[PDB]
Amino acid sequence: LKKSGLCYDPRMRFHATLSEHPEDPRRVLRVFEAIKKAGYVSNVPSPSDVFLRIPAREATLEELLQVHSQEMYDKMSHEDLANLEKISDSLYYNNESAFCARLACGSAIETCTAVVTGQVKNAFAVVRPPGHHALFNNVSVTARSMLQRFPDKIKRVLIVDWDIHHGNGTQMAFYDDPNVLYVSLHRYENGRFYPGTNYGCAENCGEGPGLGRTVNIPWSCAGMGDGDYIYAFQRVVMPVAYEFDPDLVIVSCGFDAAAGDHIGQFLLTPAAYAHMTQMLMGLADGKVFISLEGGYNLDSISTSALAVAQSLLGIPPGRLHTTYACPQAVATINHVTKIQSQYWRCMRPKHFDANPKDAHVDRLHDVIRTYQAKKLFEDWKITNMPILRDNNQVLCSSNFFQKDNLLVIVHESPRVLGNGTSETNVLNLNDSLLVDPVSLYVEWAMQQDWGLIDINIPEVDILSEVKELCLYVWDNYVELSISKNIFFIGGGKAVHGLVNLASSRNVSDRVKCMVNFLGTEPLVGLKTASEEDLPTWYYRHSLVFVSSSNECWKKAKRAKRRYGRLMQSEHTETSDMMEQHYRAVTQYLLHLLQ
Amino acid sequence: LKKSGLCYDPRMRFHATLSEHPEDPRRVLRVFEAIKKAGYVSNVPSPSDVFLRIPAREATLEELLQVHSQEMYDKMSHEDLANLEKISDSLYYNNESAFCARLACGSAIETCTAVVTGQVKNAFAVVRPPGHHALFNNVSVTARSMLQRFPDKIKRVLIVDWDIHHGNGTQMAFYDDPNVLYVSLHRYENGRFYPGTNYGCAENCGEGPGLGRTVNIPWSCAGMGDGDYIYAFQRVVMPVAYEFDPDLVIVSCGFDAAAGDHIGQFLLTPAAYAHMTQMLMGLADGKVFISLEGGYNLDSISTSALAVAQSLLGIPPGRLHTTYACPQAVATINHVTKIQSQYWRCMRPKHFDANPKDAHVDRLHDVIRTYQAKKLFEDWKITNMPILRDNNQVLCSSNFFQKDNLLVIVHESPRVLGNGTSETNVLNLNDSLLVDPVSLYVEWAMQQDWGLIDINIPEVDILSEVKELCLYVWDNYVELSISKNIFFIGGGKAVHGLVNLASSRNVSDRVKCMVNFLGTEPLVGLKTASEEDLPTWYYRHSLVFVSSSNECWKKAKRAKRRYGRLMQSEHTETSDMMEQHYRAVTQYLLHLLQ
Ligand SMILES: [K+]
Ligand SMILES: [K+]
Ligand SMILES: [K+]
Ligand SMILES: [K+]
Ligand SMILES: [Mg+2]
Ligand SMILES: [Mg+2]
Ligand SMILES: [Zn+2]
Ligand SMILES: [Zn+2]
Ligand SMILES: [Zn+2]
Ligand SMILES: [Zn+2]
Repeated sequence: LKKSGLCYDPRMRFHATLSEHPEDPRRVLRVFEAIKKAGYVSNVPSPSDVFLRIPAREATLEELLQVHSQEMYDKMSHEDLANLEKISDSLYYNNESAFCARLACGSAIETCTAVVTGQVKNAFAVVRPPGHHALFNNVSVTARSMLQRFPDKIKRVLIVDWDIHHGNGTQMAFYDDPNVLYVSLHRYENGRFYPGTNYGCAENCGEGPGLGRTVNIPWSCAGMGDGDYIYAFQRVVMPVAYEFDPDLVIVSCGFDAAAGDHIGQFLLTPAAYAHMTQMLMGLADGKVFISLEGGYNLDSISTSALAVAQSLLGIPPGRLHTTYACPQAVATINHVTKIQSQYWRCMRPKHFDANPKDAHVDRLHDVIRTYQAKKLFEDWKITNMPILRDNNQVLCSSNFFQKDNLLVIVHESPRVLGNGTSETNVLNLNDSLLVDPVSLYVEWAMQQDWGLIDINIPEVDILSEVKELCLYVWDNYVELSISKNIFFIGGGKAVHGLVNLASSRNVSDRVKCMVNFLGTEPLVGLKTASEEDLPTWYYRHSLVFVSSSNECWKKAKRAKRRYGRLMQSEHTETSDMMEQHYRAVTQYLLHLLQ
Repeated sequence: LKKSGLCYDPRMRFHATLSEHPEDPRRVLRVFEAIKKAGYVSNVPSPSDVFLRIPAREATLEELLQVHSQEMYDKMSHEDLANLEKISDSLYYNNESAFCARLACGSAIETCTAVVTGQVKNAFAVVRPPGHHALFNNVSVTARSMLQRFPDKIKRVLIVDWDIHHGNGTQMAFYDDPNVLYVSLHRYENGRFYPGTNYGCAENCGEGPGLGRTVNIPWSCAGMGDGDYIYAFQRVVMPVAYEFDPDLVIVSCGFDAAAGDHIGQFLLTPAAYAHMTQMLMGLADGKVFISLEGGYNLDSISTSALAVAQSLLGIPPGRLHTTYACPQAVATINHVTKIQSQYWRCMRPKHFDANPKDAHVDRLHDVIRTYQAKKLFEDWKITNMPILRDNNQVLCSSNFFQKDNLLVIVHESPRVLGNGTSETNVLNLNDSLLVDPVSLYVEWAMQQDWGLIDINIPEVDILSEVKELCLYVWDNYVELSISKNIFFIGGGKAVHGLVNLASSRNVSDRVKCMVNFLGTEPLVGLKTASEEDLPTWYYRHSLVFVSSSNECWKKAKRAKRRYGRLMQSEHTETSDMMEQHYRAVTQYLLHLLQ
């Protein structure tokens, strides 16, 4: 059983000389101390230590010139030639902090070499550069160096970057390179978060030969945690890594996504870093190299770094805080999957696109409503109810205005269940189903010889359009009808239109009941100055079906009449409410007519 | 760093006495020898061995009575009481093979105990019972025993069964138990494969409290391999395991799914077993217990068992043979995901169902075609072309029969791109798109003032209906028309109808060209006795667009005229062929009219 490698050269006394090294020198000190306290390493290196001590190194000028030059060798371009002045000033500049730059760069190469040569199973370099956190960086220099020196063993390198910041430099260094896969999880927020570039967006997958060898997972907000990252690793990172089949894994291992870090504002516990490390160790014959990066909380760095070290040694990881991925996270991973399905066999289903502006392309919203309008005309002579504004959105039965009883149904679009091959988003039209419970009420209303009006609510402010359309239909058609007994059945966001109608018009005379199948819509009530009369009427002339998981249960203290008569439903979806409460509701409205 | 456990008690001399022990005694011998040859264990157990030797044990009568009885204790039922006669005959029956039953059962409990108590990190029991492979079995007895003896540490047990046979007994023993999660990958084939029961189907998820705590992955055929199993582990097994959060992992570790096993006929290499083991070791604080089970090839058992042992010791696993999952496998995992999304947060999207027999439920096939028929009537007065048989399937322009030029388009249903929340199979009707390139030709044909006929092919023998419908339309409408210049445009399986038409009717007179956008449909040609005249005509009056990945390229030797003039297309899908070749094809057909 091979030992793991550990490179550490703090130089605390030398670091006490520096003034005006933004890098905190006690960062590496705290990491080493935590590993030592656990008993994995000693101040005096012993053959009993499970960590093999690897001596730190200074990167030489000739060494670094080879990296920048040999890759150019592997058509010719003068602007692509190695520049001695620039390469030198990065290694030997005026300030004495230059020593740390040389030591950090060289030690990364030396430590990773110990892994590639098989001297150790894996390694952890705890040697930091002087400059700020977030011309090749250490990870890039190391990656390129291994590909060059050991071409018979290393032909593909995987770079996993789980620092909360996107590595612009690392990505750009291999953006055209197909043999180096760069994977990055980072806080993005539409490119607002540091470095504030759009370069780390999900759409950037590489270019030229390196197309499909850059994978970005840009989180859209703060507060991501254990479940979110393990979710991303199980659904994206590990499947892609297995397909890439790397010969070497290098981790840009920052800890500013850890709980306690005030900059990153994420909630990763040490166990998350232990699990991620352990997963990666299944790759590349175990050849994993950890490079210490960012982090702003010494305690978070200490505990998280210990967890990473423990996984390298084969110590079992702890229990995750949670395996629950929040909606923002899964939406991000869905977006990533759609993009990445173009380049990776394991990312499915493949997402095909089309332009609604094209003449031969139509949104299903219009397709479904047109179908309904056609079916209803053939069966009942139901026709379009015109809405003057500055088609088939509103439908009505013939001679609806001459019936004693009138039903007005206000609903969002129907349920359509998409089924087919799970290889793409193309649907099987035989197995895909239109589920239209509203039609049960339409059918029923016609059988009773009631007048009927059917309003289809539009989808993506939006409530403004819903409220106005309900008022329009009321003022222009329902109000001017003969019906003595008017009924309303609402679905979802239709509730906003109906309660606003009851608050804006004198409906108490002719409206006998207002049913509302909320579904996943949060409960809302009347908004009126009428303290007594109106809220009492609404409560006595309504049925508001609520699920056990409605948002009104998170602060369920107020029992107001203006919320209407609340009714319990077993079903969370509006569609299921309408279908299942169909019998009970229809019979209830008939009995109201006596 | 804790050692791993190894229990081994071959008793070769005792086993030489048995005659007429179906279990092959050299099974355990080959496993131990392979581990020893690698240098992980010695004949004379040493403190230097990375495997700690755990002494074998006989299961006692009182011990086993506690298991069967204590679970009954944890309402009352006489038929649920422990029976002393049965429990005894299983441990002490007449034949001397009884000793092996006691030794195997006791050693499993002892070995697993060493893991739970933390004496070892993990363990591998290499002690086998006498009976055939595939009243609690060893895995079940062990699982229940740990839950009973160490209730403060073990409250949830995960059982992973990757023997190719379903463990009917294990499943049935915990089917109502929510604290024991049973996961099984097995060759099923509609319950034809041994044990030949439907008990291992994907739909059986448990019952009572144990509902949602049984997960079956039933492979539908032979030949599953590395990519298929790692696919199943990444998409199903590990996500569910992480959500269950077991305190102990027990592996029913059979090797009859290994390459070389003539019974299982699967292709798992040793690396697949190494990777699966390594993944599971991330769970339950590393508390993993391997129980040796089935396998019919001693060499396959030897190499695969070595791989499992190596993972327990923390040795990096080898490279997989492939990460490619075959269509049968992904279809199985899709099926599993749909079922399991009812009980597990991590299995998404949730699958909702509906009954097309219901009056308010319609298949999208009919919805889309009805929409097309409506849109075309409003725009061009295109109407239904009746098909007498013992609606809107066939559409035609008004006075199509009085035009000099006539276009007949034969097509499968249009492309519909399903988009929305990836939490369910419910579609967002705003983002979901109907993509109908056939309408480009319809529009174009009307602009040219050509006659038009549009035939929609049905979906799921099936080719019989396609061929007959084409002949019907020809004999009844196209044949009897005035058009001197007839054109055919086919899509997908429509090719079968068009080539059959050219072979069954005298089309040489009036038909000027027959276009076919194959897409993913394999190339087919004429089937006629006419050796010269007909195949020559078809070649000179056709355009057959073929993708680079058509099935005709796997044996592409014959260049026949009866296949038609083959044309190259960049696009694999019929829909993309029609849209992209639209300009070139329309202009080509116009030039034919001179
Ligand atoms: K990153
Ligand atoms: K790259
Ligand atoms: K099994
Ligand atoms: K169970
Ligand atoms: Mg359009
Ligand atoms: Mg139906
Ligand atoms: Zn320094
Ligand atoms: Zn950072
Ligand atoms: Zn035996
Ligand atoms: Zn078996």
